[PDB]
Amino acid sequence: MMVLVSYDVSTPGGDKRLRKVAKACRDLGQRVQFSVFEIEVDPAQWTALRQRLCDLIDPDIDSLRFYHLGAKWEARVEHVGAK
Amino acid sequence: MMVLVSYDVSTSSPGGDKRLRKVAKACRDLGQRVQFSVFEIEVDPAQWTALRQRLCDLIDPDIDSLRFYHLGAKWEARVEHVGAKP
Repeated sequence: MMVLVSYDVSTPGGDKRLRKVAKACRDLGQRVQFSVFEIEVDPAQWTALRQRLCDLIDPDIDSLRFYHLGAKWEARVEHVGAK
Repeated sequence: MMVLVSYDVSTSSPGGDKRLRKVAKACRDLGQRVQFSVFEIEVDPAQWTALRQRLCDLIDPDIDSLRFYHLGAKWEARVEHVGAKP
């Protein structure tokens, strides 16, 4: 399943946390913007990755939002600008 | 319909703060700023067409990007928020 992961990381140690989040996502998705990831995971993998993401961020100052994009999500996404 | 707008604005170039401010202002009446640079827009198709044009015009596509996700209805996306709510 496709889960869109949007990471709003604070601007102290934030750069490291974004690096760690990107690394944790590397095998299971694509980093489509600086802090946005299109994650393709089955439910068990998502349980695992989600836990890691929760542990890697600082929930006091960062946030994560997760969106289930559904099937045929590729026809429902438009990119404008730099890649 | 819900459209999720993700704005990746350059930090290495000047005016990014202003461009993000203008994008947020354009999204203010039809949506919610759910993260620093992410907006949930609740729009009919004509409103979306109009807003999309403004957002495209407001960014610098050489150094910024926008991604627009058509979510259908918000409930279909089973959205979860973890962490801070500034």
